[PDB]
Amino acid sequence: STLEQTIGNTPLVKLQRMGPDNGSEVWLKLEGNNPAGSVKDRAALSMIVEAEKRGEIKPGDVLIEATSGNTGIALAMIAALKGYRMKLLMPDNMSQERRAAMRAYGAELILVTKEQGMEGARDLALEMANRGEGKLLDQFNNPDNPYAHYTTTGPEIWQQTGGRITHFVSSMGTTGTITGVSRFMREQSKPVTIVGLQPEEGSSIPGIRRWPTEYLPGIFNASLVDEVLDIHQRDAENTMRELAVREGIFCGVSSGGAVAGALRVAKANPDAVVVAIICDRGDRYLSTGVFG
Amino acid sequence: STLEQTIGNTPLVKLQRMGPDNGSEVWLKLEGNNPAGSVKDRAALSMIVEAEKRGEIKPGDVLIEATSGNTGIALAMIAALKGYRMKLLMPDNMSQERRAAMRAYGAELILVTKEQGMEGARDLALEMANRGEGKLLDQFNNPDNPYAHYTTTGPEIWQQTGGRITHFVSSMGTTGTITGVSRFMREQSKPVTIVGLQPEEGSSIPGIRRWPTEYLPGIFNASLVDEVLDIHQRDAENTMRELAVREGIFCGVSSGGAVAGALRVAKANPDAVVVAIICDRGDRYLSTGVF
Ligand SMILES: *Cc1c(COP(=O)(O)O)cnc(C)c1O
Ligand SMILES: *Cc1c(COP(=O)(O)O)cnc(C)c1O
Repeated sequence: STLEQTIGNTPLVKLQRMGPDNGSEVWLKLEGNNPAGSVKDRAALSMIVEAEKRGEIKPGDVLIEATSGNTGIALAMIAALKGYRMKLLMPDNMSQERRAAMRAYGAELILVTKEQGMEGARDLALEMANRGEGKLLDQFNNPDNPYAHYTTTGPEIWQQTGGRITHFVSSMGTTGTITGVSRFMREQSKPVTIVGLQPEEGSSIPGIRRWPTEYLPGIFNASLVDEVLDIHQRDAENTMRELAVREGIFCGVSSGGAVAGALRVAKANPDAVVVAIICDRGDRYLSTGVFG
Repeated sequence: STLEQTIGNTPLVKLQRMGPDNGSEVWLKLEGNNPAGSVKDRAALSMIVEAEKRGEIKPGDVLIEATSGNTGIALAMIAALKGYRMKLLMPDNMSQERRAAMRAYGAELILVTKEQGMEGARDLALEMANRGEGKLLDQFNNPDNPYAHYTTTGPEIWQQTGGRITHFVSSMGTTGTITGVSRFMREQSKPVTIVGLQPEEGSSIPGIRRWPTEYLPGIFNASLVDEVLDIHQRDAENTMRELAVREGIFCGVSSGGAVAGALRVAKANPDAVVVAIICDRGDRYLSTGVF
């Protein structure tokens, strides 16, 4: 008990109804149990704590990041908790719902133009960190992001399955989760297939993105992901709805996708123990209408 | 784990910046850690599990309840989880955000008329049940509601504080939480002051209400609460906002009220160890603009 100690050690919960019934088990790592409601609390904690250890920041300082989803909420929370001033940059095209989740933790929101977009904010955010007016977290290139999953998430999944896990499935955003977990799994003796997932070409899945072969985050090791699968937006959205109704698991669209991918992996592997990451709870998705 | 095994054993976290600094401590029991995001998951599990123990219901059957908040979410979740078909009753006064939460777990919503409102929903709901149409849950009179807090919530708080708790503060809705934690606290060697909070005269705070001394839930025993302090709606709202900003605790309005109450108690009692229930996360409150 200190909000920090409530980060991680999330439940791992078996699917009881969905999926093939061919010997294969599919377990869900409920990252929505994190204080601020997503897997991001892990990387936000790690990045900040490790920066503190390196003398880079002290409670009074300002932190900076370009983002507007779970990362923003996570950082804003950790900032509120440890006493930092968060500054989050994003395009001026957001629901008052997303903005309010970040604002509630006291984070200052710097809007950018619809036209400089997400790419603009990463650039502006970089400019400010030169200037000395705050520490940039740089979630796509900061080793401490995947170090959080190497250190905690992976060991937890390994401990919670007694080493029986055979496949791991993660929807890829920054890729910290899959990188960090794969890294850990490679250190074990028995093998573990690592399956990443991204949206189909046309698809839009709020946590994640289709990465072109050059723009890849600097954290990513392509050799740590055994296999990459595409997820149609519609299958992720259906699987998400289904999860709530048939399993009691109320999660976001990426998580729907992760279970969809995990199910495809189970259909193709009889005695598998697949572990999928459920990134967040469904709560912050309700106003977008994707339930219905 | 199984989803029902993630109900309870919620964190208990100490206030670091807020509060008086006179030697007192305030600890927050984070009921938002429950799977469906509120303290209501505990009572929902209990009412359904004990109904199962008594053979009144069975995974195919249909459950009924008149509610429009956290209880509905909790029940719909347990129903989706265990195999039941929830039917939930309420006025057509409630927004899409509230309905959507319950509808998502696959619960049917019987909408009812603004007039014959909350009390009418309670009514219509009633006498679908002695038919065999479905098992009514009746969270206001069902002893299994406080039984959940008697066996889990209280014991957890006792264990988590190492017996050091002096005050327990709880915002009263069904009162299941305060009455269940009280029964447990009263069974213990040292005295623990039990502090119920209710909203002030004109104030409205989502999951709670001012109970007139004759409509009190049947589970409520006035002798188990040592004092009842009133909470102004503005103070609950300010404290809720302050918790997110100053502590990183993101919770609802009743939870803000809980903390405001617990701060009052700590201000006045120099070495108190107060625990306050944080009923839920702030997430479902965002679209009301209260943040
Ligand atoms: C961050 C995020 C992910 C992916 O996590 P990474 O560790 O960044 O790969 C997936 N879904 C949602 C909703 C997220 O916010
Ligand atoms: C149920 C509830 C309460 C009160 O808990 P009881 O055990 O019913 O007294 C307080 N706040 C909120 C938001 C609730 O849903």
